[PDB]
Amino acid sequence: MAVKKIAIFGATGQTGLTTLAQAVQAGYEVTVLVRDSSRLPSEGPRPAHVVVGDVLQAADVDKTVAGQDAVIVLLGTRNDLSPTTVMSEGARNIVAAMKAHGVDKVVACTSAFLLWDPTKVPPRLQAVTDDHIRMHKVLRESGLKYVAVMPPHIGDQPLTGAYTVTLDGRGPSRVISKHDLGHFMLRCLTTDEYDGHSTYPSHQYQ
Amino acid sequence: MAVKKIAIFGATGQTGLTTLAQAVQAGYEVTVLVRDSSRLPSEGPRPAHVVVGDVLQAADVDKTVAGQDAVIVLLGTRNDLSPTTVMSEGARNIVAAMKAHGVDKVVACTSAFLLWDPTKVPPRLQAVTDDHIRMHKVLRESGLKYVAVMPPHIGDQPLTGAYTVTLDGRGPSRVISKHDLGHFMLRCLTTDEYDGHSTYPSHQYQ
Ligand SMILES: NC(=O)c1ccc[n+]([C@@H]2O[C@H](COP(=O)([O-])OP(=O)(O)OC[C@H]3O[C@@H](n4cnc5c(N)ncnc54)[C@H](OP(=O)(O)O)[C@@H]3O)[C@@H](O)[C@H]2O)c1
Ligand SMILES: NC(=O)c1ccc[n+]([C@@H]2O[C@H](COP(=O)([O-])OP(=O)(O)OC[C@H]3O[C@@H](n4cnc5c(N)ncnc54)[C@H](OP(=O)(O)O)[C@@H]3O)[C@@H](O)[C@H]2O)c1
Ligand SMILES: Cc1c(Nc2ncccc2C(=O)O)cccc1C(F)(F)F
Ligand SMILES: Cc1c(Nc2ncccc2C(=O)O)cccc1C(F)(F)F
Repeated sequence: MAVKKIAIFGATGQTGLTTLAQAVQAGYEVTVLVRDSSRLPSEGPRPAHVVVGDVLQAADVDKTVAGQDAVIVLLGTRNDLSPTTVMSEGARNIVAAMKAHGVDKVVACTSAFLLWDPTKVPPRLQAVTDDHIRMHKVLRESGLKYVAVMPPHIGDQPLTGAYTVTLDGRGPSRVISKHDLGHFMLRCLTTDEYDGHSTYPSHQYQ
Repeated sequence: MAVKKIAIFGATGQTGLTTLAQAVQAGYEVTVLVRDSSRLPSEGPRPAHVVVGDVLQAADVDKTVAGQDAVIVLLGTRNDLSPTTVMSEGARNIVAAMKAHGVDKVVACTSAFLLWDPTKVPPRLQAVTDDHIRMHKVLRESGLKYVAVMPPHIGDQPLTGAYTVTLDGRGPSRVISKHDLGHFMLRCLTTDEYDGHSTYPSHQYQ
């Protein structure tokens, strides 16, 4: 089940950047889909392959997923306060391409709001949560090996590797470092214990 | 006074009103952003400039921050404990305005709960705290000269100017008077020793 080639979607984001950096240092052959190349830092850890394109364009997604061993999805639309379907339409383009190229493993990040009561969502975050739910459906109904990662507040604490993962629930803390989050994303490429589960990562920092 | 023009956000609120009163008394030229339905009281001290608008509108925050030397943030939700992003989104707008207009100094109020063990946050206060956490992260990673003011319970005790300021930890009492809290927000304008630090003002009133 060895995973060497991965595609990262959302590589230029807050979590994406440290996931990409960790993935490149751990030996992964990384393909990233970016809309603008000047957002990848020109120093240190760089991906092996850059596809310049858009996750809503099925051609770009197919070019990105071709010949991978697994996909990591760290898509976000931080700015959208009103109904939005970019992530879920991106998931559809990813699901379809995974199927046409025979890639069976996807690890995708939504949010811990999908595990807590709906009344916990702040009004201005309801649209992205609604599309998070829509993307979770696309991936769950796809048949693929899909690890759902639903993190709480994403912090800037240093990497620890010591976080807890509670399977289909909510655990001790309400924070995961972006570094620890990307670590867990990459850890999910090395096991099947989270396949078809919802994972909540959190850790007590200092 | 090097600092003489300041914007106060949340000047109509419980701490903001006494902070506005002390700032005018101390000779500051104060600009306030007020929501249309909630103007400052009739008999109260008059600021030098009033912008009517909303902290969620980037245009109104830009109008308020332009031409200022420094910014004080005392936004809140009154006694409304509902999930919100008004403080974090507003801080996002304040951060953008300050960078555009060349304002560096922002003194912003979140809460002592960002210094304490997260397991101790009372569940009734977690939603508002989750936004203080979002707001603090916005301001922390802004790169601006940001004083994180993290008070415990806000009381109605007198202005003393004799409170303790604890750096990057919990202090010796669990209360600060709204008047002392506002005194400290203004004290932070006259010194750079707290820039980049978290600050916990507390006092014993007797
Ligand atoms: N902030 C939190 O505390 C928190 C908590 C729980 C869950 N989450 C969720 O976790 C996920 C990742 O979080 P994050 O903050 O790391 O994301 P982020 O910083 O907002 O980055 C979003 C990524 O998705 C890319 N993207 C957006 N639309 C795209 C499109 N049409 N085509 C290609 N790429 C696109 C972005 O590319 P560009 O650089 O071009 O924009 C970027 O790389 C998000 O969905 C977020 O809602 C966040
Ligand atoms: N024991 C405590 O009370 C305590 C302890 C620790 C920390 N804190 C936190 O300290 C901060 C200040 O506390 P406080 O009691 O002085 O505040 P407050 O009385 O709740 O006042 C909130 C201020 O922010 C304004 N505001 C709210 N939404 C706005 C919007 N969209 N646009 C523009 N202005 C808006 C409000 O204006 P309007 O008049 O229009 O409403 C008001 O002036 C709060 O964030 C609070 O959560 C409180
Ligand atoms: C901030 C955020 C979140 N945040 C959370 N999600 C789950 C649990 C806790 C939180 C939190 O913020 O504490 C979720 C989706 C999108 C967004 C963003 F960046 F777009 F605004
Ligand atoms: C009361 C409150 C607090 N309270 C505290 N915060 C920090 C430390 C101690 C306390 C306390 O009151 O014991 C925090 C945020 C918002 C709110 C409010 F007014 F909106 F309800």
